[PDB]
Amino acid sequence: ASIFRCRQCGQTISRRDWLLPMGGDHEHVVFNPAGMIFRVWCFSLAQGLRLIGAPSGEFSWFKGYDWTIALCGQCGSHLGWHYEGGSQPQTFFGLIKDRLAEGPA
Ligand SMILES: Nc1ccc(C(=O)N[C@H]2CCC(=O)NC2=O)c(Cl)c1
Ligand SMILES: [Zn+2]
Repeated sequence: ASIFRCRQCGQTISRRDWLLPMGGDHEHVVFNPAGMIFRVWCFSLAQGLRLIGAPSGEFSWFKGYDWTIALCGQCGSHLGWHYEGGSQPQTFFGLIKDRLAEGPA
């Protein structure tokens, strides 16, 4: 149970080793303005994504950070967001836990 893949297509996305405790915990339960609730896991690093659009600070769950939508680069499924423009760390990923599949190397 080391590697996280895209649940839809199996694209390699991230590792458990790259979990990042932002503000005390790697898991944050959040809701967007459309009322959708997400369990978001924070990662220092990710791969196999495609970041779409320019960064936006509107409705950012993480103070000091602007967000870009992160799609699965393979199948185009929305996996979360990339965060940038902040400090300690400058950038990180917030990925939707239930859209990932955990398994071995
Ligand atoms: N009409 C919509 C529908 C959904 C959204 C959304 O998911 N927004 C996220 C972006 C990442 C974040 O940190 N906070 C959010 O709220 C937005 Cl901004 C407008
Ligand atoms: Zn995928």
